[PDB]
Amino acid sequence: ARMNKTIQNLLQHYNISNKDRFNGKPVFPKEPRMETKMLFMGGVLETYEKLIGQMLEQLPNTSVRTDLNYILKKVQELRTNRFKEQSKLLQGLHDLGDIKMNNFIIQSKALWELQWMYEEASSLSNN
Amino acid sequence: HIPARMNKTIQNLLQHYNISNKDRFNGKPVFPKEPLSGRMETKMLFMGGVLETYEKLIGQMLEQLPNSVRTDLNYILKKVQELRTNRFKEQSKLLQGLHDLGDIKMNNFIIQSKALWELQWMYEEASSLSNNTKMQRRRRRRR
Repeated sequence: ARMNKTIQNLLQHYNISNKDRFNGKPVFPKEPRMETKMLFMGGVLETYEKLIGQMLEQLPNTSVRTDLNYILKKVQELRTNRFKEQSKLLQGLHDLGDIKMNNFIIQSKALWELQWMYEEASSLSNN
Repeated sequence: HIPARMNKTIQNLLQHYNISNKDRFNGKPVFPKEPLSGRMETKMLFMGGVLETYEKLIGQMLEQLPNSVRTDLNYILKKVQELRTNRFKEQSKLLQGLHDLGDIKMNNFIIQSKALWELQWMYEEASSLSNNTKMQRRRRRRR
């Protein structure tokens, strides 16, 4: 309930018009098995950590801050206590997005790893 | 266990894509095998991610070509696309969600307010979900 009261306050500061609200992309995709929903929401809490950290950074000089640190703490607590497995997987998934596509050595290393990787992928299906 | 043609085609490719055994086995593989433990859901998801990564890769390997390497690449691209599509539809869907969350413009003010407009709903949903007495019972197992 401090949560919800702190959020309404922040909304006073992070005020946008309806024209901006509805025009453009919706921020999130739609919530999609239980393990599937947990992981997605682990994605979501992680996003909020990231998001609120930029908000703090964008505050002047560097109560609003007091408010932001509260929701940051709360989001962090939930992720740390109840989303540990999901977070280890999400990191794996982010790590794949960092591989250097243009690098010749990596291309050739990946190429060599393809055989095992395609064996494994194939067998996971006809199980 | 894989097609002969896949194996053979990969070997032919490794001729053009030639590197020292030192640089190849420097203790840093491209793709970890570590996330192929735990549940079937986790393995399928991670594997779906690897197949998506390879499709990107092979793409670039085709761009960085000038002017039978090209057909060997195109063949290897096709077999990966086909496996993804035919066995990893559910996983690709989720992954597109996760990739999308990853891409959000977090330093933009409009985005911050829209995201903030959903925090309560999203926190509540996160919390509610994260004890259904199978998720709570599963989290107890690993302690």
